[PDB]
Amino acid sequence: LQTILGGVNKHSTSIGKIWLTVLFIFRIMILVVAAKEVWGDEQADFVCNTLQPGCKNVCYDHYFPISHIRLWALQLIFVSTPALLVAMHVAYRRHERIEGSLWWTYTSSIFFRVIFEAAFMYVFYVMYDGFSMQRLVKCNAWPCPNTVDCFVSRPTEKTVFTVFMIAVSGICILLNVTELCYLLIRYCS
Amino acid sequence: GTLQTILGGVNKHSTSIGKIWLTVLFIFRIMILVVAAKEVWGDEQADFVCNTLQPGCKNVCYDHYFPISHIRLWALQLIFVSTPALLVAMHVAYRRHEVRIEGSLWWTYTSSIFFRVIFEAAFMYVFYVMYDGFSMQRLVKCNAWPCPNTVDCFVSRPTEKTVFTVFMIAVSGICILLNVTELCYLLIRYCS
Amino acid sequence: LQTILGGVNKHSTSIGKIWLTVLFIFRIMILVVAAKEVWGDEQADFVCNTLQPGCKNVCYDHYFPISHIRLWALQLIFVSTPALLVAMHVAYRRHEVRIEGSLWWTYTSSIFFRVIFEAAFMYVFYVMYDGFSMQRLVKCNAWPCPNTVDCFVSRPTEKTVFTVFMIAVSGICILLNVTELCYLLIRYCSG
Amino acid sequence: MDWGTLQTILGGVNKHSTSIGKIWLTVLFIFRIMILVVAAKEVWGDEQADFVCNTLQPGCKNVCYDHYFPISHIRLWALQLIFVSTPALLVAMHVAYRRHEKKRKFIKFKDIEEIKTQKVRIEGSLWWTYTSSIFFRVIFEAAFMYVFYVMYDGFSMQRLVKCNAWPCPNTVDCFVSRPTEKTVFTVFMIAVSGICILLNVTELCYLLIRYCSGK
Amino acid sequence: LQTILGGVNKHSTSIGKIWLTVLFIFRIMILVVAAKEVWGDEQADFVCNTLQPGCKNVCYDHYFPISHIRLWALQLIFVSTPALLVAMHVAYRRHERIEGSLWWTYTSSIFFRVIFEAAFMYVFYVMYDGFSMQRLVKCNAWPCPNTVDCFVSRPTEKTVFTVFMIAVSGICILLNVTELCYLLIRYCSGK
Amino acid sequence: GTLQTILGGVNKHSTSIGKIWLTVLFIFRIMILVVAAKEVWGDEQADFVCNTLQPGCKNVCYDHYFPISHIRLWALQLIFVSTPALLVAMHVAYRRHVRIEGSLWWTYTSSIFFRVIFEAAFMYVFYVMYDGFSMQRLVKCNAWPCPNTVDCFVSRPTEKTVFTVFMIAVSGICILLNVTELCYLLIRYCSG
Repeated sequence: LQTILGGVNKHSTSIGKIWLTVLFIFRIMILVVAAKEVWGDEQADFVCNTLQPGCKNVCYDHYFPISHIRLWALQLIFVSTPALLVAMHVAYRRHERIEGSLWWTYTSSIFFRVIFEAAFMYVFYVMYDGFSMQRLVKCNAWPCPNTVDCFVSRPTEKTVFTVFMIAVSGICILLNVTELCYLLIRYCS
Repeated sequence: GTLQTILGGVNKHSTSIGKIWLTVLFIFRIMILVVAAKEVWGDEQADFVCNTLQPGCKNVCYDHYFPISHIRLWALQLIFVSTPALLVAMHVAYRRHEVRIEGSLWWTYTSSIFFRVIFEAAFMYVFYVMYDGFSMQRLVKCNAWPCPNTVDCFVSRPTEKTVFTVFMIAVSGICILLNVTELCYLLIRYCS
Repeated sequence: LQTILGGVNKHSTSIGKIWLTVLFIFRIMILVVAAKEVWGDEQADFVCNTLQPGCKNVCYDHYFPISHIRLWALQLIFVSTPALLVAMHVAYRRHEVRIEGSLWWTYTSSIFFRVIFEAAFMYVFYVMYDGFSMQRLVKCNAWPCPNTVDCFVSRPTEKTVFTVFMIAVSGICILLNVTELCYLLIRYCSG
Repeated sequence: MDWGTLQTILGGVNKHSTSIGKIWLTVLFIFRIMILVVAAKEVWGDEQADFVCNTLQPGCKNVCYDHYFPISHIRLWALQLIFVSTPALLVAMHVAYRRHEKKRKFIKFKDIEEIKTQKVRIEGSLWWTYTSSIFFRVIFEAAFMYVFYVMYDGFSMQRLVKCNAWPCPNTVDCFVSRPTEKTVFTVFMIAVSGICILLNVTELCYLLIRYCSGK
Repeated sequence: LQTILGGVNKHSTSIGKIWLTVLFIFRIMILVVAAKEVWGDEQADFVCNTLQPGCKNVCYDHYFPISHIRLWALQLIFVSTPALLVAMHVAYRRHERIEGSLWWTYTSSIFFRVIFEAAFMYVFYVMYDGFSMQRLVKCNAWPCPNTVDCFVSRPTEKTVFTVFMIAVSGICILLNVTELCYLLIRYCSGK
Repeated sequence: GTLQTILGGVNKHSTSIGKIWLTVLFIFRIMILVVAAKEVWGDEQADFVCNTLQPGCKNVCYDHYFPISHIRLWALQLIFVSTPALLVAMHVAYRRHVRIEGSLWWTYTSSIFFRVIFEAAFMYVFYVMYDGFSMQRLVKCNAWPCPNTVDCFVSRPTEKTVFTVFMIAVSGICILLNVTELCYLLIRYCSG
């Protein structure tokens, strides 16, 4: 793990070092050592006030199409991918300051990260209707008769970690946007 | 430690496109399977619910509709796909006792690209036929013995499994196209 | 793990590299990555149509005296033992990859032992489970189950798929091992 | 996590620390981290599984546990450990950055390795970073200690909690799992955290007298 | 792992080699691979003859305020720090065997280990009124009506490991005391 | 990584027979216990079923017939047997601060003698505690609070019997190997 961190750390600007520690120490660690065990019993402790067989399965699926931790894991892979591609492409030119052909690749990598970070944040807002989890969800999908009452497991703890992930992700957007200013202004002036 | 050494050996001895193919295989096919997808399928049979009182009906209905799990099918595909790439390295080291593609390496490299396309296409075809599409259903109607008449059974997390199924299929389709272009590049050199 | 594989990989013949690939990539990885957790709920999801306490325990034990994954684990350890011990004996005699002198006897015996181990376990798999296909329903009449009790196996189809793959892959290793026997006996007779 | 890499990260921050900073590092790893990993995490394993409420109301247990445990103790300790160790990580790589360039400047050796292995001195740009790193560590430790007190009205866990949130009818009696063991580990974590605060404050005294009394 | 033990192994006296063997190969090894799985179902398999909700929770907590493995883990951590405490002071002098300050720290570290070992042994005896686990515990704490009967899981196996840990810990006390006598003979008795 | 280093150190300092004994311990005693036998005993008490309605009867009954688990007894035996082998290396390193001679002759002979006792003692404990090497499907139980005699059923008795026989047989091989080394040392000493 240290070898992977060392390679990315060597090739970055002043802002890039700050973006790396925010990515590794915060987004990855709290997901690994704190957040993942919070979502362990998401469906096991999902309780619905009904006697209809199969009602619990369809109500949980309706309100949680993808788990929060699974969405964060997918987002982390997508955001970290352009940084790894730069290292692979940089090594390609080495065996065969940012300027020249590397300037366009580095600028495009920052642009991709901003788009990916904003797209996943938009998905989080639309899918779950805000960043606060409710204690009670009212579900009326078949085969549940009429409308049934279902209760979420650890809604408050999940809200706390959701706010933490969104806030730190927003900081990463500002850091990437700031780095986009030190490149556009310098080149165009 | 061990993971870095294995990746470094394959990465160093690779062509231009082959390095792009490698990052798709590891960062997307393997990481999604390991850190996200595997826990989604953890309660595939535990949370499989059938509306019946017949003993043993749940066991046969799950077996009928899931002859093999999606994650186990993906695990088999990844091992089969990665095998020809590793076979090239071991044979190359054998020839050392005895990356430009010239000499006897041309036949082995071309065959390895050809074999990878077949394995990806075969597993993609198996996924479509066995699960009649890439979308999971909330309800499955099962009438196998000893279930009386037709019973209603409900799948666990059908929506999440559909999302990861689409991601795996779409990314595997990209790898098919990447291998085709690499085969086309080799064909251009020899045809001219 | 990498060093252990690297040491055996360097000290092997041409076919031995191929046989190493089949044992590690297919037999070991698939047993660890995929097969092991397929058998995770073998007894937890074993359902019997009965109300007799203890009937489920003796019926599962009767039809599964030893798990398939446990049987495969013993095969892998037993099959890989002659390969590792032949390296220690070679290293011992060398300090005190063709064959020469006493190495011919140690290498030939190791190949012969692996074939015997391979065939014995495959025979056990066939005899103990009367075929390579797992049935959905097993009829059990052992005490204390009254008369005959219907019991249902968990994931019979997936277990059949992995059983077929393990048998076929291990069968390939037998064909590769006997090829080395022909590649060595023909040289001894010619000389 | 790999034990070999555990040596690398622990070893790197060990060299690039002051005399007291090594004492703080030992307490942070042997006590705060090891207890949380090998002892404390298993205690909270069945926090909700063994949470028992005397009621027949569906969903009453879920809301009552969430009301009285908005965030678990182990999750709070994990967040605090990350927040506290981060400033030490940044200040450690800064020392290596200055040590590397000084050796590089000489080449671009034997004496520079002697003084760097002798002791870690704080001067120049390192004074601002090291002082701020200590300042943030004290603030982070006090903030989490304050959160622990306010959220759980003390460091003692009760056997019985009375819950009257919807949909529970009237007031429902609920019982906590392993309250005594959780109290013991809560006290241990709080006490060691107070020790870490004292070490950080004591180090700040060394730096202040070096500058304020130096003038 | 190896380097961590290697450093301590090369920085200890003659008896210190034996003391390190007892600490790692016995205290840590038994706890990690043998003892931790015995206590896994301590509360899951705790059975109480009652219909009172919440009676099982309070009765288990009353009779097991802290688990044995948790107490042993704390004892192992506390006992191992004085050895590292003298290691840091030794390294402090290196940046500038018994000599001067070293004699006043190595002896102090030994004295601390004896107190820590005896304190945890005393705690084990008082908290659990002996080193033998009982099959039945009688509990009358609220809300349990009158006195209820509760049954411990694997009391005999837990007794066996408790005796193993207590006896091995007692040996460490004797070794530390014996080594302390060696130092006092050289310094104080040599005057 | 660390396992290779420890094995390499012990392998580099051993006799010809001692290297065979190391192979039998690592390949068979440790590996089979870790990757095969350990999870066989996983549901030893969860799947222990007793034909009774008495609360607490199952708890006291399992404790009576299984005072210590087989894997726990095997784990203790492995630690005790391997300790003299590692103690030789520790004492040798201190003295330095493969031929057997000098004062090291006494240490090597004592370590082999201690190992023979340790395997024999644990083998005797296994036989006496479980009145044989074969596990029974049914155990009869009259301990309090079980009323009269109750019927209880063991989980996976046949698989446990298979592994019990294998561990005992391999332990007997190690006993014979150690006794052989004792013969090759007394002959080289008493006869010479």
